[PDB]
Parts: sequence; C-alpha cells; structure tokens
Amino acid sequence: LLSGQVALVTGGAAGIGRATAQAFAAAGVKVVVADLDSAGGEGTVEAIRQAGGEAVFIRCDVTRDAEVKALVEGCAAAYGRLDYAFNNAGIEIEQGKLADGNEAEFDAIMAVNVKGVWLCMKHQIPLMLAQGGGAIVNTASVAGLGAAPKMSIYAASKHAVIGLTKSAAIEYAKKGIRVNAVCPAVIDTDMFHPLGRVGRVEEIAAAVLYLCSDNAGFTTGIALPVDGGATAI
Amino acid sequence: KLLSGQVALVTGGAAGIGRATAQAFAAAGVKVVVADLDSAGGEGTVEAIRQAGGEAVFIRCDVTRDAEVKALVEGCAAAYGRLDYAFNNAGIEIEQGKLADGNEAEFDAIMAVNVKGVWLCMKHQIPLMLAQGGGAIVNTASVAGLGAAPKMSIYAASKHAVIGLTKSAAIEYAKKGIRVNAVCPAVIDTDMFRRAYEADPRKAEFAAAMHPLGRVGRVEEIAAAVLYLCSDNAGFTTGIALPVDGGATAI
Amino acid sequence: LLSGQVALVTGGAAGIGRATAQAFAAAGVKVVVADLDSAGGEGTVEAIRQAGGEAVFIRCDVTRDAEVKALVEGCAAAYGRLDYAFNNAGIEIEQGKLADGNEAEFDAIMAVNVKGVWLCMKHQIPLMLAQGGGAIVNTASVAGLGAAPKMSIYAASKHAVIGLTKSAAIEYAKKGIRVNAVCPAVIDTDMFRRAYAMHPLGRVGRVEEIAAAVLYLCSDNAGFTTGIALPVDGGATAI
Amino acid sequence: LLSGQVALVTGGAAGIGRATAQAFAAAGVKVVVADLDSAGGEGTVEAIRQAGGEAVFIRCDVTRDAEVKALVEGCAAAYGRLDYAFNNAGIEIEQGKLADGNEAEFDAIMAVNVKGVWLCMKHQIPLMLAQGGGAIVNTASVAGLGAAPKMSIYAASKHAVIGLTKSAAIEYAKKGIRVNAVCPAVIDTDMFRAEFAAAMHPLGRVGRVEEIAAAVLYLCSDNAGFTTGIALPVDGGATAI
Ligand SMILES: NC(=O)c1ccc[n+]([C@@H]2O[C@H](COP(=O)([O-])OP(=O)(O)OC[C@H]3O[C@@H](n4cnc5c(N)ncnc54)[C@H](O)[C@@H]3O)[C@@H](O)[C@H]2O)c1
Ligand SMILES: NC(=O)c1ccc[n+]([C@@H]2O[C@H](COP(=O)([O-])OP(=O)(O)OC[C@H]3O[C@@H](n4cnc5c(N)ncnc54)[C@H](O)[C@@H]3O)[C@@H](O)[C@H]2O)c1
Ligand SMILES: NC(=O)c1ccc[n+]([C@@H]2O[C@H](COP(=O)([O-])OP(=O)(O)OC[C@H]3O[C@@H](n4cnc5c(N)ncnc54)[C@H](O)[C@@H]3O)[C@@H](O)[C@H]2O)c1
Ligand SMILES: NC(=O)c1ccc[n+]([C@@H]2O[C@H](COP(=O)([O-])OP(=O)(O)OC[C@H]3O[C@@H](n4cnc5c(N)ncnc54)[C@H](O)[C@@H]3O)[C@@H](O)[C@H]2O)c1
Repeated sequence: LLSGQVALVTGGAAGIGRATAQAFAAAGVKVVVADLDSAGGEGTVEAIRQAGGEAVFIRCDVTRDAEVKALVEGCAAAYGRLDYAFNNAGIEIEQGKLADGNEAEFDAIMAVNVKGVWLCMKHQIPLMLAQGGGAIVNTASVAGLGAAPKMSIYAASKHAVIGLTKSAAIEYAKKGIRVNAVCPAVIDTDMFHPLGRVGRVEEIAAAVLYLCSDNAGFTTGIALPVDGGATAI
Repeated sequence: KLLSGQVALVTGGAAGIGRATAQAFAAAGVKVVVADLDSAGGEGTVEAIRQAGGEAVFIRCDVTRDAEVKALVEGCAAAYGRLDYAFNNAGIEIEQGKLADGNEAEFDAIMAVNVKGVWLCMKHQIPLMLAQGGGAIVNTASVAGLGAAPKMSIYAASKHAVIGLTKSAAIEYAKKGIRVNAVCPAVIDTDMFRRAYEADPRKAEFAAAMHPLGRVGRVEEIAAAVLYLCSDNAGFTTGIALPVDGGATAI
Repeated sequence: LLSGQVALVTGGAAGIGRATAQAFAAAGVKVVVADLDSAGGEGTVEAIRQAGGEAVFIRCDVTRDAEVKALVEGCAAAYGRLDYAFNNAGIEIEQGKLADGNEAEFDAIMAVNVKGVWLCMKHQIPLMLAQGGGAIVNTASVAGLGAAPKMSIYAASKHAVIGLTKSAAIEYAKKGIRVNAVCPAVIDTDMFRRAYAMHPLGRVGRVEEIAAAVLYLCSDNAGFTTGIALPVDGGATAI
Repeated sequence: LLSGQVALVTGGAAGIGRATAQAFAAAGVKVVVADLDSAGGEGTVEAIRQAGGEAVFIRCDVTRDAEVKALVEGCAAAYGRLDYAFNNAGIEIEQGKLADGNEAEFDAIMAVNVKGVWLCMKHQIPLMLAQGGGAIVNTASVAGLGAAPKMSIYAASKHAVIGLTKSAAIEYAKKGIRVNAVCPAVIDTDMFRAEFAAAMHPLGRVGRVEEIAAAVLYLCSDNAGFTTGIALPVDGGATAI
C-alpha cells in the first residue's frame, strides 16, 4: 500500500512509464504524467480517468531545466504536493560499437538519460524536503550494471543514473527522501534472459510501487534488477 | 491478490524476522508452516497468526539435519498439500573476535545453520516446487553477504555463501518455474536486539549510526521485501540480492 | 613487463597522470603526455627525459573531438603506433548536494569525465584494431562504484566511465583490445589538497600506487584481464 | 617489485598453484610449496630449483587445523618469516543441479574451499602481525561473483572466500596486512586438459595459469600497498557480462 497522495511519472506517454502511471493511479495516487508525446500522455491520463483515477498531463522536455522547473511547479499547483517521482523518460538510439558512434548520439542520449534524471531530481527534492520527505525511483537498466555491447553510450548513461541515485540517497537519507533505481532488462514495449522471455511493463511497475511503498521505508540507494536472472550470471 | 500462492514455509519462524514474515504471509491469505528448533516460540507465532484470523501450523526442525528438513517439506505437503513459497531464514550470529581470534567450533556452527541449512532446505523444497510447475524461494542473506563484516568474518562468509546458492539455483531452475532470491537486511530491530540495547544503550546508538538513514530496520520492512520477492508481479525477478539496509551498501 | 612500444596518458600534467606517464617510461615505453596544462605537461616530459626515457607533450582539450583526433594521430606521427592508453583527464568541482548544483557544473564535469573518455576511446580503438590489439585503462573512482555525497555529478560521471569501459571491453574482446578501469579512492594529489578515517588503511593513496595498477592492467600477462573495475582504495569499497 | 622474502602457496603441486609458486620464485622470493600431493609438490620445488630459485615442500591438508598450524610454523622454520600467502587449494567435484547434489559433496567442498582458507588465514595472520605486515591472496572464482549452474556448492564456497577476504582485509588494515581475492574464470590447467567453456568467455579462450600468477604477484607487489579487500576478476570479460 501507498499512503502518499501524488506521484509524478516522466516518460508516462508509453511503455513502462504509462504502465507505472496506471499502477500508481490504481493504488489511489493522483498522477501527474509528463512527456514530450502529448497524444500518448493524454492517452495515459484518459486510461487512468476511465478506470476511476485522478491524473493530469503536463508536457515537458526533461532535457530543459526551465521546463522541468515548471513541471514540478505544475505538480504543486495541480495537487499541492509531490510524494513520489518516477524519473523514467529515456532514449536508446545507438547503432554500433563504441568506435562507430557519433557525437550527436552521445549528446542526445546523455541529455535525456542523465541530464533529464538530474534535472528532475534537482527540482523534485526541494518540494519533497518542504513536505518532510518523499520517494524517488529512477529508471536505470541492466545496462547500468554491466556491459551493453553496441549500446555503450546507453550503458554509460544508465550507469550514471545509478551514480546519481546512490549519491542522492545518501545525501538526503536523514531528510526523509529515499532514492532508488529500477534496473530492467529487455521489456516488451515499443523501444523493443535465463527465464527465456522478456519482461512485462506490469513487472517493472510493480517493482516501482514496491520501492515507493510505505513498508519500503528502510530501502534506499539500491539498484533493483528486474531482469529474468540476467545479472545473476 | 498480490500473492496467489496458497502455502508458505518459514524457517526460523519462532522469533524476529521469521516470526514477522510468517505473520505477513498469513495476513496476505497464505497458509504458513512455521519451522524452528524453538517449539515454544514457534507455537507462539502460530497462535498469533490464528488469533488474527489466519492459518498456520508449527513443525519442529533443526535445519542442519538432512532427515529433519526432508520430513519438514513432507510435512508441508501433508498439512496443506503443496508449497508455493519458502523463506529460508534460520541463521545464527555468534562470533566474538577478528578472524584470527575465532575458533573452529564457531566456524562449524555458523556454517552448519547458515549455509548447510539453506542448502538442505532448498534441496528438499525444489523437487516439490518442480512437481507443481513453480514456486518462489527467498533466502536470508545480509549486508554481510555483500561486503566486509569486521569481527563477524565467518558470518560474512556464510551470508556470501547464501548469495552464491541463491544465484546458482535461480539460474538452474529458471526454466522450471522456480524463482530464487535473497533478502539482505542490515541491522533489524528484533525483540532480542531491543532487549540488548535496553541493557546497553550504546548498542542502539552504534547500530543506528551504521546506516545512512540513521536508524535500524523494522521486522515489517524485511517481511514486506520478502513478500515483494514472492509476489505475482515479481515473476521477472530472480537471482537478485535485495538490500534492505537504510543505504548501507550504497556507500 | 610491457612489450608495447607507445603509451598515451591524458591528464598527464600532474598527479596520477604524471606518475603513470613516468611509470610507463620507466618500463621502456615511449609516452605521449596530453593535457590542457602545457607547463605541467612539459614538466612531466622533462622529468621522463631527464631519467633517460622518451616522451613528448601534445596539448589537448579532451572535451573537443577534433583535438582528440589530432592527439591520437599525433601519437602515430611521433612514435608510429599506440599500444596503451590511460584516459585519466578529469575534474571534480562540485560544492553541494544534488539539489544545490548547477547546470554549468553538470555540463563541465560530464564533458571532461564522460565525453572526454568516450572521445579518447573512440579514436584510440581504430589504431588498436589495425594493430590487432591494445590496452586501454580509464580512470574511474570509488565514486563510480557507490555514492559520493556532495559529489553526485562526479559520481554519475565515474559510474558512466565504468559503463563505457565494460561495454567496450565486450565489444572488442575478440579484437585484442582490453579495456579496464582503475578506481582510486582519495589519492594525495592537487585535486585532494585543493579540496582542503574514511579509508580502512588509515591514509590516503599515493600516485605511484595508481600508476602500478595501470601498469598491471597494461602488462603482457594481463591478457585475460578485461572489463574490470579495479579498486585501489585502502579497503573503502570492501565495507 | 616484490621486496618480501617468503611466500607460501597452498595447492602448489599443480595448476594455478604450481604456476604461482614458480612466478614467486622467479621474482626472487623464497617459496614454501604446500599440498596434499607430495609428488607434485616436490615436482614444483624441483622446477623452481632448476630455474635457480629457492623453495621447499611441506605437506599439508588445509582442512586440518593442526596441519595448517604446523605448515605456518614450518614456513618460519625454513625461512624465518612469511611475507606472502596464496591460499589456493580448492576442489570442484559436483555433478548436478542443487537438488541433485549430496551432503558428502557439500561437506568436502566447504571443508577445503572455505574452512581451508579460513584456517590458513587464521594461522598466517599472527605471524604477519608480528612482522609488521604481509599480503594474503585467496583464490575465489568468477563463481564467487555470480551463478555457477551445476556447481552451486562450489559457487557458495567461492562466495564465502570473498566474504572471508573482505572481512579480514578490514579487520587488519591498520596492522599492515592486506587481504585480496583473485577470481579466475576457466583456466587451462593440466586437469582441464572444452570448446564450450572457451566460448562462454568474451575473449574466446580460456585463461593461462601464468595470467592468474601475474595477478597474484600484482596483489602482493610493493606498490599494491593501497589495494586491499578486492575481488580481482581474471576472466576474459566474463563478469563484465
Ligand atoms: N527493453 C526496454 O524497454 C528497456 C530496458 C532497459 C531500460 N529501459 C528504460 O525504461 C525507460 C522507459 O523505457 P520504455 O521501454 O517504456 O521506452 P518508450 O519508447 O516506450 O518511451 C519512453 C518515454 O520517454 C519519453 N521521452 C523521451 N524523451 C523525452 C524527453 N526529453 N522528455 C520527456 N519525455 C521523453 C518518450 O516520449 C516516451 O514516452 C527508459 O528510461 C529506458 O531507457 C527500457
Ligand atoms: N539485525 C538482524 O537481525 C539481522 C541482520 C542481518 C541478517 N539477519 C539474518 O535474519 C535471519 C533471522 O534473523 P533474526 O534477527 O530474526 O534471528 P533470531 O535469533 O531472532 O531468530 C532466528 C531463528 O532461527 C532459529 N534457528 C537457529 N538455528 C536453527 C536451526 N538449526 N534449525 C532451526 N531453526 C534454527 C532460531 O531458533 C530463531 O528462532 C538470520 O538468518 C539472520 O542471520 C538478521
Ligand atoms: N586525487 C583523487 O583523490 C582522485 C580520486 C578519485 C578519482 N580521481 C580521478 O583521477 C584522475 C586524475 O586526477 P588527479 O588526482 O591526478 O588530479 P589533477 O587535477 O592533479 O589531474 C587531472 C589532470 O587532468 C587535466 N585536465 C582537466 N581537464 C582536462 C581537459 N579537458 N583536457 C585535458 N586535460 C584536462 C588537468 O589539467 C590535470 O592535469 C581524474 O580523472 C580524477 O577524477 C582522483
Ligand atoms: N578453471 C579452473 O581451473 C578454476 C577456475 C576457478 C577457480 N579455480 C580455483 O583455483 C584454485 C586452483 O585450481 P586449479 O585449477 O589449479 O586445480 P588443480 O586441481 O590443478 O590444483 C589444486 C591443488 O590443490 C590441492 N589440494 C586439494 N585439496 C587440498 C587440501 N585439502 N589440502 C591441500 N591441498 C589440496 C590439490 O592436491 C592440487 O594440487 C582452486 O581454488 C580452484 O577452485 C580454478
């Protein structure tokens, strides 16, 4: 069970973000859905509303500080508080081994996957501090825990997400903010293992909700693999 | 709904983390077999479950004894017909010195309960779960399974070993419907720990200072992690060592 | 022992980079020293030459693709090939917890510590491919293995170095290119004395201890060692 | 590059242990070769002596406290001190997945691989303390860092080696004793002498005994004084995934 009232999900227009927004709402939480994709983001808000939940869509490019600042202000204006943040927007666009990549790809992946998470947390934390605490979950990857051949920039970016996650967890541990990362392997989304199958968006959402749950109060600074056994070998 | 399995086995269920997790399973609607050397504490866990409206039974078992563990798993099927979830949580922590100051009796005792006990339990749980087409196992490791434990080197070795058993079994049985995970608690406030720091408050001050959160963990927090690892929507989660540690391993 | 002929050290004007440049040269390797700090970089080369070794300084801002390209080609122009690369240039400039940092600090740290390593590797690898091999060592940090309070951007950047390292190690494992990261804790350099008992050993590390770890990772008998993050930390990560 | 005078190598009669004993001796260190196998052990000593080095053989079952104590005493008896210890004796004997294993296998693997390392360190440490320091390397495995299907007891045992290593490293850090683990993947030992195991390494081959020996010597080297409590994978990329 979740007793906080408001969650923010970035990248909530599709895939893991949409599923996790829906899961928060089904648990009784008011959800701000943030994304570049306004069509999909309103699609997520409408699915929540048709199921009996509360949700608003706010368009935001997480690479832009002013828009992320406005997004967290929008959370406060819409619902008065922010208890949970799922910083999940990310991209994966590489086509080759490290020597065959280009600087445009590097810049784009790092901007969304690292700067986006950093900016989001940078603006979420003061609002959570004002309320006496909160819980943040960042989407890393099994590529944040080991090699990702032909996705070396992506792996660098998801490693970096774990570094931000652990550092913020320690910095704000005594201030009521928990910070964790979920580390999916291959998940059946549009961006698309010892168990012999790929994972499902509902399985990532369930892990995010565990990390945000009332009885996860002692869980902070971890990178939770949801990976069908991939990192165990 | 979150756990659709019918039957859980908790070893070390007479006290502490095991007692609380047995209660958490029962509160979720699961019938619980409580296994322990401590008959009094074990029947006490069962009584608390029953008074709360759940179902449980106690089966005495020394997890270091192969014949007793085999009979314990047989007793689960006799009592409730199957075994969906197993929490292999019995363990001891008895060292008093640095590595060169420990003794072979301590080594043998710690390794027997903490490693052989987990191995025996899995050895007899897995065939039952194979026959059912699936099951989930959670083993109690520790933050000492993930890093040094000064003045507890044998304990650390034993909890590292639990993670090795966990990951190996997770890969071996992944395609047979069995998931195997480990929970890695830091210091948890059990009834025994509380008695200890009531007599010596420095133990509470020191233990809280070991964790970035500035407190020790709660038995209900370990229980909730175990139930997550057993939950229906944790079907893609296997072979992990989940720290529940107030940030301790993030440092 | 090291059978390769040519090493490149970025951030070689000072500290860990200077000591590792000197160590390569002591092992008989010709060294290209690269840094923004020309006076320090020429100082490293002067010290190597004064001890009987061979080295040259090439000024390079590792955040700039064209400068890194010219630097790597300059290695081949000076000495004919490039067998070893120590991608060690880095900065540490944060002054607050995550929510107190600023975007300029983020951009600067990520540019040197992540883009610099990525650019260096992407232009070192083609030469090593043509050679049938090489050894790359990237300077990560214990901050790439765990939290670094009040240095969250730095920790993100050094985590990213490990991701680059492991990914390239797998990509090129069958092409003879080993890629590893050394992970120092606090080392007694100007980066440390600028910032002004956390280490179980009771002291901070020495630059020659990092250099020795780099040289092990580059050594002929390290041919089965790739994709690792080697902590040189007085025990810090073992807790 | 190694200023210590005396190294002890357990499991020194064959394979990684023989190779590391030879490497120590080639670096000018005096070597105590320790093993159950007296014939292979003296063979290691003979190879060292043929190359101009200094070694002796001492028989020891590392599962027996009295023999391990006598082994360390024997190091001091032969050479006066003990600077380096490579606790490398180990076995790998399982035949099936976890539920198909047996208790005799469990007991044997844990006794050599865990108790043997524990006993060795327990008796090495006081001698090193009295000298003002020393360096210990324990042989773990990639199976100490992840799953080993059909070798679950072995994986448990090598995980345990890493736990002993890290704990002792922190306990004795300020007393000058460094404690590290080397973590080999598949190594071409005379027992190994197939193509399937080679292919599961990203490098595409199995490792050489000389590559493990060189990692042990780095961990014992004079300029490894800030390296302690680590598990060093020598694995052709296996653990980088
Ligand atoms: N197999 C997988 O899908 C997989 C595996 C590992 C990690 N991940 C990570 O999971 C997270 C979600 O992945 P997904 O599979 O649901 O991807 P997805 O393709 O379904 O969409 C992710 C969302 O992020 C949005 N987005 C992208 N850039 C944005 C930006 N600058 N600002 C705001 N929104 C932006 C997109 O519009 C999209 O709605 C990502 O961070 C991804 O890297 C995914
Ligand atoms: N701070 C903590 O409490 C902490 C921290 C890390 C790990 N752990 C681990 O949590 C698990 C339970 O911890 P706890 O604090 O609740 O301990 P506890 O002493 O309060 O309960 C442990 C139970 O295990 C039983 N037991 C011991 N040996 C047994 C045997 N051979 N056969 C059957 N039962 C046996 C005991 O009778 C006891 O009821 C253990 O594995 C422990 O190592 C605990
Ligand atoms: N000293 C420590 O405690 C410590 C700890 C962990 C990691 N590190 C890392 O070790 C490496 C070396 O640091 P150091 O301790 O020797 O400090 P240092 O500042 O003395 O050396 C860093 C070198 O990198 C150069 N440099 C910076 N930006 C550059 C750029 N864009 N292009 C080219 N050169 C550039 C600098 O001029 C300098 O000479 C860095 O990557 C650092 O992040 C240091
Ligand atoms: N593929 C590999 O070879 C591999 C991989 C990972 C780890 N390891 C580990 O490397 C170490 C050496 O392995 P190896 O491949 O050289 O094996 P090996 O069988 O060739 O040599 C092992 C030596 O240990 C000795 N030994 C066994 N039990 C002993 C005991 N109780 N007391 C004293 N000596 C004993 C043996 O007599 C033998 O000489 C072991 O710890 C092993 O577990 C080996």
